[PDB]
Amino acid sequence: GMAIAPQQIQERLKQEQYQKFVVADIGNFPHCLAQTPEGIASGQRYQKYSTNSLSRTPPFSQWGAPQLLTPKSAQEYIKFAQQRNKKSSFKIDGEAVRVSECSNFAYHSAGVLLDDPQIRTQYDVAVIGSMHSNGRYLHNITLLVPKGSRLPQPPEQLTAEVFPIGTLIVDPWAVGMGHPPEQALAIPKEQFAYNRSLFPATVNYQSALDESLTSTRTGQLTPYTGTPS
Repeated sequence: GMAIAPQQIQERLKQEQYQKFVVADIGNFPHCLAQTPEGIASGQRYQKYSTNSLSRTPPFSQWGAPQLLTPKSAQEYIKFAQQRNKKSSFKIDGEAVRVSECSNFAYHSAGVLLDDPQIRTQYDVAVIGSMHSNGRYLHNITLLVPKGSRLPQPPEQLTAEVFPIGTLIVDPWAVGMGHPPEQALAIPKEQFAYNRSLFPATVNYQSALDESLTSTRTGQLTPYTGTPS
C-alpha cells in the first residue's frame, strides 16, 4: 500500500504542541516572530519563564543557554525529545514548562521522526545548520529526504541545486515562534517560514550514514498529546 503521507507526518509533529514551548531566545529574533496568537502567547510565556526562580535550576538553565551540541546518532535525537517532554513541577499558565531555542529545537523533531517506523522506510532524516551569518549557522533544521538521497558533507555546503526533490523541512522553533504547521512541520521549501535563509546550510547529521540506525528501536516515544477526534 501507500507509504506514510506528509499530512500524517505533520499531524504527528502537531501532537508535540511545539507552539507551547518556552522559546528561550525569542527576544533575540523579533524578525522571526510571527504576529499570530501563538507568537504573542510565546512572547508572554517567555517573559513569565525568564524571571521565575525555577528557570535558573537544572535542566532549565542548560536548555535555555545551550553549549554546542552535535548529536551523531539516532538514539541521541530520540532521547532529546524524551527528555524535553518530561513534565516537572515547573508550570506557566497551568502548563508544564518545556524549553528550547534556535539551535537545538530541531533535534526534538529529529527524534520524533526517527522514532516512527513508517518514516524509517520512506525517508532518511538529516539535521542541518542553517540561517548562515558570518561563518556561523544560527538555526538548526530537520529534513526528511526521500530514500536514496545523500546530502553534501562538510565542508561542502547544502544549496538549492543539491537539495533533493521531495525534501520536507521540519522546524519546531518556527512553530514556537508563532508560525503555523503549514509553514514549518513537514513542508516543502516553498511553504517554509524562513525559506530565504534556508541556504546555504551545513549537514551535521544524516541517518543514512549512521551505522546505529538499524538497531535503534522505534516507538520509544509517547506523543505529547493525542490528536483530538
